[PDB]
Amino acid sequence: VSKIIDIKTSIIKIPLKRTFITAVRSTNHIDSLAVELTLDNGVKGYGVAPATTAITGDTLQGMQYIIREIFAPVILGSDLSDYKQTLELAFKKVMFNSAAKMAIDLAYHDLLAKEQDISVAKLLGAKANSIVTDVSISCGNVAETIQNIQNGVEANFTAIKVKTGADFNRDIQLLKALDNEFSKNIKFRFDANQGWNLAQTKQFIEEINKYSLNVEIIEQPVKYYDIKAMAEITKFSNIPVVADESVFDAKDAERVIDEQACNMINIKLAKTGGILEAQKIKKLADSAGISCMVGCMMESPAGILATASFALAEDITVADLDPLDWVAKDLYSDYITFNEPNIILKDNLKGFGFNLAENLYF
Amino acid sequence: VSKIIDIKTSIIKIPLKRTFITAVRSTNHIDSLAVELTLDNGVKGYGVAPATTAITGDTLQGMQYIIREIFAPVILGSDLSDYKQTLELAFKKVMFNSAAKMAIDLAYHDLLAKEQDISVAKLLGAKANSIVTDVSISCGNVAETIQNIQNGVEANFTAIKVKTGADFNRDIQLLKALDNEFSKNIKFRFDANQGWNLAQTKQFIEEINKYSLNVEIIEQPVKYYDIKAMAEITKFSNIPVVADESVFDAKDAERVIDEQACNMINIKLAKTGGILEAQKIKKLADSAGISCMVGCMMESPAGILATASFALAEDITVADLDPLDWVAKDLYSDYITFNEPNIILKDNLKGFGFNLAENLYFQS
Ligand SMILES: [Mg+2]
Repeated sequence: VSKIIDIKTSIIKIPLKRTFITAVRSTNHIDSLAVELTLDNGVKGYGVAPATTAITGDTLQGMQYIIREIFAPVILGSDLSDYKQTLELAFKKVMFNSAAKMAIDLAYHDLLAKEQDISVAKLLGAKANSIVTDVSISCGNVAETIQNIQNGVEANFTAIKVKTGADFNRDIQLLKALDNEFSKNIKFRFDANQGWNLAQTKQFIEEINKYSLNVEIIEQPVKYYDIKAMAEITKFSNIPVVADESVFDAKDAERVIDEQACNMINIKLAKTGGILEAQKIKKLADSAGISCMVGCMMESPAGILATASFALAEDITVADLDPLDWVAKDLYSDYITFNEPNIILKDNLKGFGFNLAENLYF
Repeated sequence: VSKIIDIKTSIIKIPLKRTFITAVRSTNHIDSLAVELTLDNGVKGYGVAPATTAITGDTLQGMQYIIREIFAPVILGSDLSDYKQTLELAFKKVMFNSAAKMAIDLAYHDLLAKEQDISVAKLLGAKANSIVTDVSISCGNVAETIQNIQNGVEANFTAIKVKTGADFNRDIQLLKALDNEFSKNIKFRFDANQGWNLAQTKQFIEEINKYSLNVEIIEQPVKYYDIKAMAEITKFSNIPVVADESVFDAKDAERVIDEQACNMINIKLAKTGGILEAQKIKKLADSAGISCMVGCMMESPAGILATASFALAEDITVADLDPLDWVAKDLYSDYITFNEPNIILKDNLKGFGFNLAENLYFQS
């Protein structure tokens, strides 16, 4: 019986090819915390999670403390086979900090897979190796946005995630410009990230229907907590409505299902606190006839790999996984081939297929 | 026109006189972060918040980074009178971490009051200087529990918060012992810290009604997110039901009001992220005809003083403010007179009156 006898953490910063700007921040790098779990048979397993403070409230410094001083005492000396119980015991000691939980859950899955000499994708039941991602377009003036999208199409992406919600007038005018520069072979996914009110959302949808556009989803149009507005928009809309920030965990999923507040849930491991909780959401959604997609934070290729592994195992084909496009290929080329827009897992990896050698050891 | 020109912090660790055990956890100490804001006229203002990771998710290390690296750039160089906009812009950059926000909000209030040469309680509009607190009692076996309550009664406490929810069979058996040992001049408040399920909560309330006990409240019997069960319990119970972990902020308050999920809200500054958000909750609760009490984490006397100042200004008279009873008197005696069970603000203090720089070394 294998027991976890050591836990290490390491901060990893990855430079971005271009400046990444959000509603609250501008940055040139990804902040991640990595965790290493060591079994008493020598096998090591790894998980890596982002510190996206504005979204999940995680900080590198908080995650490090939580894992070292709170999770570690519960985990150390425990049997690997008891992982579900161990994780439940550990996570109940910490409210929020879902990214810290993600790191730990991933490292456990890496161990489980390595103990069976298979990939995590295989452990989770995946057979297919490949998933299509959209390309993500930051907010901007109409002109530069049209150009960004054109660059995306020229790069072979046919699904375009267009961020909205910063400037409603801009969002409205964009639709005319889209209808004029693009055909139905381009699929649009809008994410307002909470930036619209109820009336604005309805209007934006109405505006869409005035044109000829292929629009797959409207994502998180209103505040994460306004579930009534989400339900009303879902009912009103002829386009699938996606809950993202409205759903972190399984109990959030239960609420949006009960209140009929979306057609589809955007699962992100950094919100769920890893694979176990993400599986619970997918199960609830399946039973409710609610679809799931996967998404991510601006995060390391390791996080992308874990997310793709989960999605392949769960028959989730809709993915917003673009951060691979923001970093140097040699970071992920050992486990992933990105032939846009296809994210393809490499053959025969044990566990996830990445190691921390450069960061931990060299 | 005063500008904030520096922001510094210090960790505070306080030992407890006895072990604090709830359904959620057990501890012998308080970890807090203090923050100091310095105005360009040399006036300094202070806030202190607990790191209760199992409840708010805050950690000293996370709070430290958020305050110094995230909030600070927004705050530094800004005019004190711009505090509302500045806090709104800063807090938008951080999901959760409500205790970090509490520390900053309190420091701002300390400055606002000091600049007017008054106390924070005066600034907020308080008339009264005194509020009565219960004393709270750790989970434990019946005999130990009875002894702890007896200690509290001998200390002049007549309102007794009994922690439950760790062991349901123990909780049921305890009711018999309370009925045997105490009169109706002792008022009980039960707090399960989410530890019971729906069936158990109904059974406990039924059990209470088999005895002769003065029972004032049943607090957070079930999981913070099971609002349906909270509503069912609220509708079932003849005893007021208090939402604690179910309500952090104003939008949480809106939900439990809308769903009739409690009769009373337990406001804590460590959940609200400070006084500004707590004021918003009180206002919503008043409009809904819902009562409020104030509460705290097991936290430093500075947070108690801040919370008492708020309660006094808001006409909130029900309080679970006991941490003063768990720590050395000399930690608070500069700013508070605790004549048990009365928390009394001292006269003529400017701002809160914490006096933190005397005992702590602040660093940017
Ligand atoms: Mg989104």
